[PDB]
Amino acid sequence: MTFQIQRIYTKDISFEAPNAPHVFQKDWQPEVKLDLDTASSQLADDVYEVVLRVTVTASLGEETAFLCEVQQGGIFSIAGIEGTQMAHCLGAYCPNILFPYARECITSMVSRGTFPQLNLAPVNFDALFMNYL
Amino acid sequence: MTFQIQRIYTKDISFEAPNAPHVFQKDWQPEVKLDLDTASSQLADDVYEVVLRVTVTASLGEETAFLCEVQQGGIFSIAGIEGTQMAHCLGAYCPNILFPYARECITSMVSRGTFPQLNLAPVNFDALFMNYLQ
Amino acid sequence: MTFQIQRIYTKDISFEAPNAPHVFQKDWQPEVKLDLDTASSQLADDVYEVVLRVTVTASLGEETAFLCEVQQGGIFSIAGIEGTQMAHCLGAYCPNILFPYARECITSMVSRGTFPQLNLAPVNFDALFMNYLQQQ
Amino acid sequence: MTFQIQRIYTKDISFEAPNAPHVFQKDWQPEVKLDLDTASSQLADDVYEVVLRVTVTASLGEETAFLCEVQQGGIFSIAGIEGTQMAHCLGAYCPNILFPYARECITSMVSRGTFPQLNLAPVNFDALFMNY
Repeated sequence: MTFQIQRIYTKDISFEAPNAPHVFQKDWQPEVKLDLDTASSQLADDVYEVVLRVTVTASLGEETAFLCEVQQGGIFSIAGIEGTQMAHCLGAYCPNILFPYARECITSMVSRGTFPQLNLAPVNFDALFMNYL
Repeated sequence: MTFQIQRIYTKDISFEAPNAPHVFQKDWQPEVKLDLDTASSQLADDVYEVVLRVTVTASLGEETAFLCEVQQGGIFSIAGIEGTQMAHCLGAYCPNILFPYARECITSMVSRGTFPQLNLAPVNFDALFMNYLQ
Repeated sequence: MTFQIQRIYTKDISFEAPNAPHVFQKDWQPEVKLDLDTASSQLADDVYEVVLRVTVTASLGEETAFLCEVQQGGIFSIAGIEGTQMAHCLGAYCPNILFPYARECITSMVSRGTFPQLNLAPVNFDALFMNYLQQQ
Repeated sequence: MTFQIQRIYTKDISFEAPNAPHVFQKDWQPEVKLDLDTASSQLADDVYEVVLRVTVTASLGEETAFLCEVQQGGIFSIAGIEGTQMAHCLGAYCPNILFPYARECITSMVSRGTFPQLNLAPVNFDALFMNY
């Protein structure tokens, strides 16, 4: 086969601390909720675009601490592979490459908002793909 | 008198690259529009919040390259002054303290989008305050 | 068998652009040389640390553009595996898990250096290990 | 004065956590030491490079938790001022512009090393300039 990463970029970034000023009085580890989405598309022949969307909802007590979302995209060149092997390349292999980027983006945004450190636990995309089927 | 930065933080951040995949093919001939907005607030006696909103729009003709908005806030302990003095501090001095941080947040977002570097030009807040002041 | 990632962290990060800013006068794609190095060590029973060292040497023309090095470590819980299989999980499986984070780290520092984007190409550690074995 | 930011970039970044593994299970009571240094130089007519070096040391006694250093550069077009005015622009105004990027850079490195959040307090480059 043939695989080549052509570009990696953030298509969309969002961070919100609606109750920010006053919710700071609540100093502790906020309950976090993570959500993932992966969608691809063919930009040209053997040139695809995979997008990884990661949403993190956090709350302190009974109120929102912050909401953060990121859509991390990448352009890849895939050849030789096809059928199921391809579905797995774009649905698990590429998102796995992009996860570190989205993860860091979220960590950076959370840090900018002056909230407690937030490190997304590693995700097994291979396992997640096995549930998509 | 007493000035004290108690906290610097981004209340909101938004970056959008609608035609992301393809807009990278277009030649880099952007029109960058900048919009600034300021708002203060008393949170407690002598404790004020100042929020600087910086909005950046970049277009390649009629096709938007990316939109960046950032609400850079800060909590300040101010005391000993009032009237126009305090008004100047919250409308010019404080936002001037916040701009450098909003600048870096925007550069970082733009760089994450994988667009050419963008470093906002300094802003004369003392001049914008005067225009309003009279 | 049991396998859980307990932590991912950077033990050492290094970025250097010795010829900056004059070297920025060369606005084209840098040639990139990549070097990998791995290692591990047991911390307890069924607990191991694996460290992946990625070194990137880039140059524009006949002069250095930048040097970037990263030591990406991780602590893993591994049980139910032994002998040759454990050595491969440590010298290949784990390094392969750490590479994604090392790439993102390198991309980020290269971007902070304001050089063209660098996204390291995937690496087949299985091949790199088998080649390592037939050399001892 | 004719001021214009031409480019901002890190010339050097270094992060080290020698006893990384073990140090993670130690009682978090570090002695954070910060050190700021600033230098400048002319590149061409009215074009200057300003470099802000930030050094952070985190120790639990003699047990170093991590050492982080960043050299944050910036190329600036400056014309119209000179003497004390130009001197202040290079030693405080420009560094003030670079501090957010050096601060963020340190924050990220420390976060990447999975150590507790480290947010450098604001710096009054105008006050430091007075001393000099």
